[PDB]
Amino acid sequence: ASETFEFQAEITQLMSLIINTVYSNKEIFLRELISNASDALDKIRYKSLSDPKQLETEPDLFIRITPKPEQKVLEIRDSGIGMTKAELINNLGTIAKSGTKAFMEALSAGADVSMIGQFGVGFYSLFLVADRVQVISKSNDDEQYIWESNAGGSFTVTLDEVNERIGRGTILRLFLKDDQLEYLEEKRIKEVIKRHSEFVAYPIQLVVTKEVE
Amino acid sequence: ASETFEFQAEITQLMSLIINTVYSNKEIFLRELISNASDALDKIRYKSLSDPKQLETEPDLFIRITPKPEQKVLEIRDSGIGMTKAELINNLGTIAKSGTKAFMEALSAGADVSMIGQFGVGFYSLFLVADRVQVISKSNDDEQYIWESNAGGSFTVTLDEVNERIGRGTILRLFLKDDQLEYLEEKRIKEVIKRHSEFVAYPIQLVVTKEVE
Ligand SMILES: C=CCNC1=C2C[C@@H](C)C[C@H](OC)[C@H](O)[C@H](C)/C=C(\C)[C@@H](OC(N)=O)[C@@H](OC)/C=C/C=C(/C)C(=O)NC(=C(C)C1=O)C2=O
Ligand SMILES: C=CCNC1=C2C[C@@H](C)C[C@H](OC)[C@H](O)[C@H](C)/C=C(\C)[C@@H](OC(N)=O)[C@@H](OC)/C=C/C=C(/C)C(=O)NC(=C(C)C1=O)C2=O
Ligand SMILES: [Cl-]
Ligand SMILES: [Cl-]
Repeated sequence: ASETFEFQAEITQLMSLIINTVYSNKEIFLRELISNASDALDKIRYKSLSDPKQLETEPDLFIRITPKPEQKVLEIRDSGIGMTKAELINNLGTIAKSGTKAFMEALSAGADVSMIGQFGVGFYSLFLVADRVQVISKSNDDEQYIWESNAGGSFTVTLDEVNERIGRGTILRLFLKDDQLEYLEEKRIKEVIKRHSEFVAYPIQLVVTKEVE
Repeated sequence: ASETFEFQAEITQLMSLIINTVYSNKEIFLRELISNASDALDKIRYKSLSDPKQLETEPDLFIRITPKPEQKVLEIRDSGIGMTKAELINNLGTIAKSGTKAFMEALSAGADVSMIGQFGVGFYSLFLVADRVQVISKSNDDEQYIWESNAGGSFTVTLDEVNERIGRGTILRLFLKDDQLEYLEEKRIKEVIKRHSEFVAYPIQLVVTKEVE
């Protein structure tokens, strides 16, 4: 059973701006997702300074990107802290975010969309490039859940009986728009990582499917 | 809940021979799995000659190999016909197989283990290289199930709430033995495919994880 939740009204309004935007530097979505992944990795590592047990659900600390061209999907996985059900509900849409209005007011004054991570709302940049997202997450303190949104006014949260087990962490599953299929390509991906994600403390893995010739 | 089933006695005896064998040409396990994958692909394609609907759960016809080095696992996936629960139970261990005794009698006369596919029992060759297998399968006619064995006298079958959805087909998940970790390596894999699987009608995909430098 899927519980449904309403987005706070300014978040809806923010996704609607970003979804319907001509902006020409959309690659920054990947800088934001990598940077969030790194934040989550920092938190599990930090937590484990005084609780080493927390690392054992998933000893390896990594960021992994998996294009799925046949489904038009790009997945960004991390083994960071993960989010519980209550965390997905509170933090991904139901409660007002501090920088949402301020970011939109800056945008309409001329600010580059790039500044979105500085306003602390950079997760919503994934709608530049995607018209649907699943956030699949496994916190040490809860079962695996799927949060899903298509940028309308509500999102669902659902106990995960459908995807592979994460030992610990999060998978951002993006349903790319038809004009944004360039982020399915290996060359394009490495290039965006080189430009925007030079200083990442964690290995960044790219999963590539080759045909044997 | 996992139902448990008993292997027919000669199948147990066959796995026990293969598990405990010095034989020096174990790579043939991959020839057998690829060839089984191709058999399953033939059957779905054939079925769909008079029922094109059957293809739509998974339009693409492929064999995909995914080493998972960190788990010491090798997965062989196909989008073939898949097997229902009853098929996994009947065909993977509970009923006597025609070539089981005859293959063992040949083995003890001097036959190469390679002849195993000729006796129609080549699936059990995966125990040359693995001490545990999951067969995860999705037939158009049933839900996704996991069959599991560790070469003892019984196996389990379990409704799958734990792995990614197959649209249609089968994943052979092999828990490699510590001395057989060479089949985790890309170079080794392509080499075994070149030698034994030259004439396969279907694309063979290798999934490779690279670190971005
Ligand atoms: C205020 C600083 C504290 N951290 C941050 C917060 C506030 C809280 C949400 C923190 C979270 O609370 C449970 C968690 O601690 C984890 C670690 C979540 C992640 C960082 C993210 O994913 C993973 N797991 O890869 C991400 O969703 C996938 C979250 C997106 C959230 C919003 C909306 C966002 O756009 N930007 C935010 C960033 C960037 C933050 O760093 C942000 O809001
Ligand atoms: C007698 C000729 C008919 N086909 C074969 C049979 C008899 C039946 C089992 C057929 C099956 O019935 C439901 C199915 O029709 C599908 C197609 C199953 C696959 C071919 C296999 O996997 C996929 N899906 O990749 C494989 O398990 C993973 C099966 C292993 C079975 C045994 C034990 C074996 O060692 N060798 C066999 C081979 C090779 C056969 O071709 C075999 O026994
Ligand atoms: Cl806030
Ligand atoms: Cl038979």
